[PDB]
Amino acid sequence: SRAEDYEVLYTIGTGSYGRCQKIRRKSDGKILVWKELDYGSMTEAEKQMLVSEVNLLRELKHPNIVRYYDRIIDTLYIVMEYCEGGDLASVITKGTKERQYLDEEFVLRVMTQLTLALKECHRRSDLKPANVFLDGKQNVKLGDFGLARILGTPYYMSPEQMNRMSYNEKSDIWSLGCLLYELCALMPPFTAFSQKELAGKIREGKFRRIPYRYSDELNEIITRMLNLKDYHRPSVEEILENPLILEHHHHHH
Ligand SMILES: CNC(=O)c1c(C)[nH]c(/C=C2\C(=O)Nc3ccc(Cl)cc32)c1C
Repeated sequence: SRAEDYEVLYTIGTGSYGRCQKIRRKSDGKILVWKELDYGSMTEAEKQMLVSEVNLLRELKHPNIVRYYDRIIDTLYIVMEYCEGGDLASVITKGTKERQYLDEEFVLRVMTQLTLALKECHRRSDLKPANVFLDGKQNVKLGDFGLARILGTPYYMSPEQMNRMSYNEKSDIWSLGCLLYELCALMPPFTAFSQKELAGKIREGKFRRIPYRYSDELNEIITRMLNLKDYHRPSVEEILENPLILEHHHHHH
């Protein structure tokens, strides 16, 4: 409701949208974040979209989706859950930098927890590592797609989107496979110097196996999600039935 109820601790990041800050709530010392957005420069036509988007973010309370808390108008402040471990893109960047592949156990947590985020998203009815967040307790959280909207280049561009087919939930499984693959290989499954060259790679359907430190079973599941035919990809339910996925891979709060 009011910005005087929150103590600004520090700036986490910045962008063309505005600023991301870590904040402590005066109520009960709750550590959260806000996105600081200047609307003063925008037209009403863009303001009609933005207001419709802030309220749409109020809908999903889920352990594996970043949680909305509050909105303030002063500048617009969108008050979100704090994710101590930051985003997945930085984890990948750090892996590359330190020459260190991620533990299979971490990859299984991401797979389990994002698949559950997707199960929920699909019930309501762009999975990039930059839009996936980690708390301090091994939990994985999907960023609100509506939040990311208001805030070969694509790589995760499913054959359906490409072949001008309408979107389906199996397209999200494809994007999940690309993310989990990149998490294992520290590179996306398909890469090229042009977008039409990227399209050629994706449609051919071929990629390197994930590093040999990952089990045959993990490799099998990622590979399955990267099938060209949407009907050969596993459903959310089929993914979670996988023997690899255990209680300890789920959220714990
Ligand atoms: C290097 N990045 C960080 O350390 C980092 C940290 C500690 N938190 C974040 C990001 C978020 C964070 O902590 N809460 C969030 C809620 C929504 C969105 Cl879109 C992002 C965040 C980031 C990117």
